[PDB]
Amino acid sequence: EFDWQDPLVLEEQLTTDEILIRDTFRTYCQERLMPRILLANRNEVFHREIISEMGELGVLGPTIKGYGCAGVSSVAYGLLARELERVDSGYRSAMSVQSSLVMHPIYAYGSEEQRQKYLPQLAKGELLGCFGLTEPNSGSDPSSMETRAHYNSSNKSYTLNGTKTWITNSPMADLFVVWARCEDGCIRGFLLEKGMRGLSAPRIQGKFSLRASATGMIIMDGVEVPEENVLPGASSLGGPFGCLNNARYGIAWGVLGASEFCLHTARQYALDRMQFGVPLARNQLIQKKLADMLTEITLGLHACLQLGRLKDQDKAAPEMVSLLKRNNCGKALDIARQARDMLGGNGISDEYHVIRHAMNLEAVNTYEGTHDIHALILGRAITGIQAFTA
Ligand SMILES: CC(C)(COP(=O)(O)OP(=O)(O)OC[C@H]1O[C@@H](n2cnc3c(N)ncnc32)[C@H](O)[C@@H]1OP(=O)(O)O)[C@@H](O)C(=O)NCCC(=O)NCCSC(=O)CSCC(=O)O
Ligand SMILES: Cc1cc2nc3c(=O)[nH]c(=O)nc-3n(C[C@H](O)[C@H](O)[C@H](O)COP(=O)(O)OP(=O)(O)OC[C@H]3O[C@@H](n4cnc5c(N)ncnc54)[C@H](O)[C@@H]3O)c2cc1C
Repeated sequence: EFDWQDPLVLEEQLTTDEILIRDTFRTYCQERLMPRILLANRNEVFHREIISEMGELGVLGPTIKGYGCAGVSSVAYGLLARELERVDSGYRSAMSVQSSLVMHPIYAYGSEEQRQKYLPQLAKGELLGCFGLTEPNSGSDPSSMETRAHYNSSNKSYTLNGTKTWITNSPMADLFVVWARCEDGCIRGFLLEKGMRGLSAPRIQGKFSLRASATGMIIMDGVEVPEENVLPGASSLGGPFGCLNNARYGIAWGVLGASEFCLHTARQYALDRMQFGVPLARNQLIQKKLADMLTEITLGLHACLQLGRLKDQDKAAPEMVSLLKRNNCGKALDIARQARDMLGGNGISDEYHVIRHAMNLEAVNTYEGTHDIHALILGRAITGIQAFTA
């Protein structure tokens, strides 16, 4: 008995579909992504095909019913992310934006005209989208964003002016989901397309985290958005925050895939590498580290499963997601760091991958709410007292 690869038997907790969905995607991730990550990460190269590839597999926007989507469970969504991050966080990051930050909002806040126009193409990966909320001056405080949208009564359009930075996929994006403060204090979502005059999405350089992922800006020089490109179901931060909750859930699951890759690598290395006439795995210090990695991964996995089930029941709450995203991200960051240390000198070579995961999880622990921000959200939901500001 006892399989360190699933010590608490999560396998018998998944339906046959979820399992088939996972292993199918896993064969792809290992066949089509794993062999390209080394150089993709080393030379910051994100192959656009990837999206097309994932789209035609139906892993894009999988919980959406109809519109060309898979219409699967939240758990299945988690399993998918996990398999992707097991390869690289960048990839998963591109897949999470597409699914939870582009399609979801279109589907839930958009009109039927937009749902029809965009959903099918995204689901197929024929349209790479991006989510623009963050601005050079607005990170943890999206309510201070400066991008403004001016309503033009004559043609019922909006003229957006602002700058979104640190936007995943913006550089090679076709569709843009920008959030801007309107002249009445409310904030609505605006669908922008590549080509619109006044719209540039330059790529950010010098990244030492999520390098295989294209990141850039969304500079809007008085871009005019038609009446039909405004998101009908928007009003204040609630809109992007609802999409965030979906994305954070995918991340909570994703980082577990990363932690697992590092455990496996460190464990295997601990077995093959010989020092002092024995494998490193014979040493107590080495064994305790393996014990901690497996311990946390396990705690996170089963917690994520329970959140999957609650999500599909619609009993899932926002602060639940904060708790796991925050937990899993920090815990995964440490696991990657330990594995790096456990491989000694070789650990600092991207050819041993652990370093790539340690660098990647640095960013993941920051976006979608920093570790401390999720501390304050949880803290506020516990005490009933706000402590973000003074
Ligand atoms: C929430 C906040 C901004 C705190 O600000 P606050 O003003 O005090 O928040 P708050 O007190 O919440 O007041 C503001 C408004 O937000 C509402 N709200 C909160 N959670 C919601 C949810 N789940 N669904 C719908 N609405 C929600 C809230 O009730 C109110 O709206 P309304 O009722 O309509 O009046 C902060 O805790 C936070 O979330 N900071 C994080 C910044 C952030 O959102 N970063 C993510 C950007 S995207 C990204 O990083 C993608 S990375 C790519 C990848 O996947 O790899
Ligand atoms: C690779 C990558 C991809 C990204 N992709 C996207 C994307 O597609 N879309 C998007 O909208 N955003 C995206 N982001 C941005 C990310 O969501 C934000 O960076 C993050 O939410 C806030 O960080 P910031 O850079 O503004 O830092 P800041 O908000 O300036 O925060 C900095 C530090 O201060 C702390 N802090 C902040 N406020 C408080 C407070 N009140 N009390 C106590 N401590 C506080 C935090 O712990 C954090 O460590 C991306 C970022 C990276 C690194």
